[PDB]
Amino acid sequence: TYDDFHTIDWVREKCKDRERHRRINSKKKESAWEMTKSLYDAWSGWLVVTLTGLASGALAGLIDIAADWMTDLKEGICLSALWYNHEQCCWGKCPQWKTWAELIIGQAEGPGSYIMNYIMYIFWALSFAFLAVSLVKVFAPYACGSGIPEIKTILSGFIIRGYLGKWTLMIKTITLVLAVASGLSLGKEGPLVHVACCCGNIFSYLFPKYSTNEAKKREVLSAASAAGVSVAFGAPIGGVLFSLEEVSYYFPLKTLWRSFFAALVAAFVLRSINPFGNSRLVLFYVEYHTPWYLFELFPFILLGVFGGLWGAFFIRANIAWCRRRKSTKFGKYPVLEVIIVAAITAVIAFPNPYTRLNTSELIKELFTDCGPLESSSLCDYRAGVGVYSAIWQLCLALIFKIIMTVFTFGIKVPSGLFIPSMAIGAIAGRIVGIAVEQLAYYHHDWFIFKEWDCITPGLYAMVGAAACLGGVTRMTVSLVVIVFELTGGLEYTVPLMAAVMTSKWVGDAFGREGIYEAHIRLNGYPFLDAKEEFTHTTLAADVMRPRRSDPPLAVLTQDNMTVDDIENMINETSYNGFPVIMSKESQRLVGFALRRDLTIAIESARKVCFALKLRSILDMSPFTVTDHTPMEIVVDIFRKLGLRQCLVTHNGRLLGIITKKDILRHMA
Amino acid sequence: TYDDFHTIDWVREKCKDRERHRRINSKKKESAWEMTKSLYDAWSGWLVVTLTGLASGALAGLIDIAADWMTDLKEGICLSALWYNHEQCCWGKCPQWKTWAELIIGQAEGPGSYIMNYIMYIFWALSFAFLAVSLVKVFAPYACGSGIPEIKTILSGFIIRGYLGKWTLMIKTITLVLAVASGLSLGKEGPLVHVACCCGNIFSYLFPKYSTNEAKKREVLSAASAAGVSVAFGAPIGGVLFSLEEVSYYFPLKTLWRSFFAALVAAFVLRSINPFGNSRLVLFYVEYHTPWYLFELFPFILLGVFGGLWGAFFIRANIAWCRRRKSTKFGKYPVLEVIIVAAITAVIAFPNPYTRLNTSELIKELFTDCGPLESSSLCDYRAGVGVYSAIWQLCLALIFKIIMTVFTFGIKVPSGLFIPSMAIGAIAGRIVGIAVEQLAYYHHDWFIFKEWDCITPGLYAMVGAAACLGGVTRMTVSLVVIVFELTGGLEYTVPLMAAVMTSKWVGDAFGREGIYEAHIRLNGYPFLDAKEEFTHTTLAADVMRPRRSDPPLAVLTQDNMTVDDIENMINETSYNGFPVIMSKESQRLVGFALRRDLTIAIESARKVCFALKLRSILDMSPFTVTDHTPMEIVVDIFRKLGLRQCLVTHNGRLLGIITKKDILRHMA
Ligand SMILES: Nc1ncnc2c1ncn2[C@@H]1O[C@H](COP(=O)(O)OP(=O)(O)OP(=O)(O)O)[C@@H](O)[C@H]1O
Ligand SMILES: Nc1ncnc2c1ncn2[C@@H]1O[C@H](COP(=O)(O)OP(=O)(O)OP(=O)(O)O)[C@@H](O)[C@H]1O
Repeated sequence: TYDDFHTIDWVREKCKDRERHRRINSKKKESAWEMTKSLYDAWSGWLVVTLTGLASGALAGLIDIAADWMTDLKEGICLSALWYNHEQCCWGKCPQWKTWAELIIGQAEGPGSYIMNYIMYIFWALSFAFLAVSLVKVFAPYACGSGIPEIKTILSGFIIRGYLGKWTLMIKTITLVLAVASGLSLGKEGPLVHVACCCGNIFSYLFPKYSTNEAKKREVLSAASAAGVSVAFGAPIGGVLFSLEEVSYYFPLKTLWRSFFAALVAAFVLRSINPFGNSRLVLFYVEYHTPWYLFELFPFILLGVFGGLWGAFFIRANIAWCRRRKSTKFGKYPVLEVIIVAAITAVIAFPNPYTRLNTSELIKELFTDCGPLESSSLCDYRAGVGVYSAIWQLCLALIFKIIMTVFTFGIKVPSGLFIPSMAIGAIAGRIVGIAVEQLAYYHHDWFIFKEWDCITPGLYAMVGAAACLGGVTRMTVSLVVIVFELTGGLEYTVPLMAAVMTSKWVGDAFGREGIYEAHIRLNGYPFLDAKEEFTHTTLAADVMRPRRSDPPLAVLTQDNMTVDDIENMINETSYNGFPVIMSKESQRLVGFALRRDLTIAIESARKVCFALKLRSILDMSPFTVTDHTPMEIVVDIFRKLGLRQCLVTHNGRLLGIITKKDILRHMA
Repeated sequence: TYDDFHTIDWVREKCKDRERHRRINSKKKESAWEMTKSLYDAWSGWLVVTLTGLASGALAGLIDIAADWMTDLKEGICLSALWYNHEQCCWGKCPQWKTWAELIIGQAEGPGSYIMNYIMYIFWALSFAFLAVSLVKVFAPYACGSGIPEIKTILSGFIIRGYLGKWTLMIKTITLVLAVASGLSLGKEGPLVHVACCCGNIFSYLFPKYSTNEAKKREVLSAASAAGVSVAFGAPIGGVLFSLEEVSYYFPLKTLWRSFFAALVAAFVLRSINPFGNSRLVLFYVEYHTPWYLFELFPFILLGVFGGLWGAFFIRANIAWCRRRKSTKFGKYPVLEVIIVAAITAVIAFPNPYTRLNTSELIKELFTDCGPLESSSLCDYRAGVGVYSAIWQLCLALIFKIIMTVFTFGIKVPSGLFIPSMAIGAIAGRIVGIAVEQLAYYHHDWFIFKEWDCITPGLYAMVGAAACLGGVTRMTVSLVVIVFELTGGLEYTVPLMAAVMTSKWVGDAFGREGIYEAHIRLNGYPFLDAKEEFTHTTLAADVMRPRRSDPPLAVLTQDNMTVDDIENMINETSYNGFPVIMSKESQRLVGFALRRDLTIAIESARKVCFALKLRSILDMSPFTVTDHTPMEIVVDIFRKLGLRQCLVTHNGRLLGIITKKDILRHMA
């Protein structure tokens, strides 16, 4: 096994899995019942991903229901059935629903009612934020943040012991509902990836092939991330591609098939479980089957620019804020900071209706194209002063969400960035769509409008959402698939692709890192990035760190050592492994002895010749590299193979050692 | 560079690319114009993929137009404008169109007219098949087959010198139009991947960063395969995922973005260029926005079974036929075999209207749901004898396509398998859909129909197409994305996922290889597979082949050798590389000397000390592995890193060499 905060050596896990397969095949021939058991062991992967999908579907549904209920609880309660949210009672004047101004002051409208509603909205936002931050701080500090930056590192081979446990799962679910209902600039769509990975890790223990294997566990977590995205956006294929591109790290075509199955199971559960018949794939779905004209692809591209100019700004601003908190008085007061952020968000969001709306419903509104019956300020046409006032409201919502999400992403409560960035993009896209429609029917004499309503601002809102989401995240295929799986509009894919590449390029013009890589670099997690390349001209001899300043390379001789000597080496040295060599002078790589395996073997024996025997645990095949090998090659070895150590050699004479951590330290 | 039919060592190419980048950066600081040139060199990749997308769009459009024209030429000609196909003149009784019975016999209907149409259809099928096979045999033998099995090997690092040249491109385009119009059981959708790769390879030469680099060329070919799929199915994301899953081999997240851009460019070209306003994304598009009920997912799964039972049968039957041809008299007569196949297909396909229809229009018909105005035999409702007769016709078409595609895939003309397998699946799905609809409105009293027309056979045809396509190809995410990008129905995704997984599982029950892998094993191409694992328990010492029966390991000493000695080694030995060592006794790995580089350097010098100097070409960093390393590890090294040789060592004493070909020979 592995110690806390320690990396996973992928090759050793793969080898162990191979011996397990060999032993299972040996037991298989024993009896027909053993053949059935071997078949069950084979199905284990499908069963674990199936359970993960069912759990992710159930938990996403429960979180949606609870979050909607407690979000609407900020404006009032239902008298008929208290367990119904605003919409659930509207269709179930709206006499049933009663606001807090109605319950306390007794009069629905008037300055008194507005002030009472303002005060009660702020109070409930503070209460939900307080409960979320307090529960996270007390019972599970790992439940804060979206969590994707850390599952990226966990799928890279890193280990965070309690990160995907039961306590983190429970507290993240509860505190995510609370934070969503608190009115903070965040969403649960991102955090459902963490919740799905929690379910996957929890269910891995039910199976032996995945309980004791960290590589199989990583594969199950990749499938679980796919399921989490699938259930968050109703985007099975989009979730598969998100796990392909964002979170998971290796894909030997088996993780792809099992992510396919896990996303399928999650999507099927989400379809079967429709407690109130909400056909909307998620609360911010909007159907689309209208066509678009080539000229429209010009403004779409510009939306990408905004996204690239927002993402780029966000990664430059939020990452600068989170540093200050981490290195100032602010970082000493999690609860107080969440309280102040929630209070300010409530105070400055209650006035403007768009900011008052919970972000998912705001994105639903911005995506939905105007209908003749609708007369909301968003689709309020004579045009006249009303349209300009609506555009001004949308601009204010844009500015407010930008500023607040900058200050609100990293706070210590479950906080997503898919929905705030998506809403910023949708506000941008809707403003642009309204502007283009005004231009269209005011200047219809121009050839572009003369030859080809003519334009749907909902499509522009979709494209702006994709633009900002790709600018901040830097996701291309997963993001587009997620967007048209979310919205169902598989007729606007080319516009989405144009916006997403434009946003990614404009974002990369200011720095190639996304928000999930910048909250890995900022947190100093040990993540070896594939995008980054060892541009430095260096040799493996430099990076390897048995340096002249360092002590002698800790090693073990094959037969000279005694039990007491190796036990002393275990206790007095923190190293997790030792190169087992022929002799202190021969320095011939005989194998690699793991500190945990050595300790366990010695303890079991008490409760030395590597040729107390210790050949059972000896790693006869340690990966080696020439001392003159260029370092970039070693970086590629580590990245493609996912090794933990590579024992450099010099003309066959053991020269030292390199570890993933050594490369990561050097690359800083 | 590399010799014909020789593999690509990915690490050496990657390193060379690094030195090219370093030199470009050095030149960059020279002047601002050099900064502009460096920026152009960076854009080179986007420009090459853009050109590839434009070319693929243009060529796919031209091939569609020409193939439709020549296919309809089998039934007659248009008098108004001879350059119009049947449909182009129907909307442009249909007096304009005149069949060959009309032109020759002068009678539209009657036994004489029917016999004359029979004879002329057969004659034109023979003529087109003859021209296709003859042109391929004479001018470009590489234009035969779908070609995907070979681009799979080319993207793996193999080299086939003329395979993606200009002659292969031209002849494949022409002979693909001819084969499509010949009425053979095939399609052009698959071969457009080969055509797109041809365009990508052709355009790579316009850029130096991609002309002289085989790894960059492979990346451009991955993007080109994405573009080819995108333009073949109108499925840009589907093409990106097809290149992810089927053809291309490595994805350092840059090939993903450039495949994204190439698919975007191809899709945009296909959208812009609509010469006759055919909104159908391809001639066999069908819109879908209706819902499906959970019970319908039961028959869908069964369709997958059929697909898995067809794919499985096909890989068992066709691969058995192609072997016989390759090892019997049949393989000596390409032209005669194509003639006989075309004649039999025409003779047995003219009677049944569904087989008479070109497969793309047949799939369009099977996908299209019945409309009240339509009264075709496919949607001929009173029900009565007509429905049973239509089902019988569909069964006959199913049997005929199965049998013929088995005998018709491998013949020496451009032959795809996406469309024949898709049509078999669509016939199966339509038969099942009609059966289920009859069951639905005859037995409406059952609770499944009582609670929830009620069923669309077009959706069942979609699902059956996906079932058979995944059974034969064994593609999961790419196939589903292609299907709902092709049809636009991003509301039936879960049924497609379920049918595709069922088909893949049932197919794997009879053998895990698809059709593009069984035509690599059958052709004996040097393809190292990720799905396959070295289940054999063996050590690298066994696989390495400087065996006791083999001669001494050809090696070079660093300084002792003279120019004449190394030239003699070059001429008398066919090896492409030599381990350069310290001495014939020291056997210390100093580096690796490539035969081509050695020959070129010696020739240039005439027109030795590796410490005529030859340190410029010496590979100071040859990948090495311990002689006791398990062979599974070495296989993983080769597969993940894509090396060509791994110089095994024994306690630092050079022990031998292993090559990709050595591993492939052993795995046989
Ligand atoms: N057996 C060893 N002999 C000498 N130096 C070693 C040995 N093992 C590791 N080192 C050095 O110690 C540092 C890393 O030691 P260690 O193996 O404990 O890894 P780590 O970076 O703490 O990570 P992990 O927790 O994954 O093991 C690096 O400087 C490495 O060069
Ligand atoms: N320098 C060498 N000394 C001894 N045996 C060698 C040497 N190079 C290759 N071999 C052996 O010769 C066979 C392969 O030789 P070679 O290097 O020509 O490769 P190949 O399989 O023909 O492929 P490629 O065309 O890609 O080089 C294998 O048996 C390999 O063990």
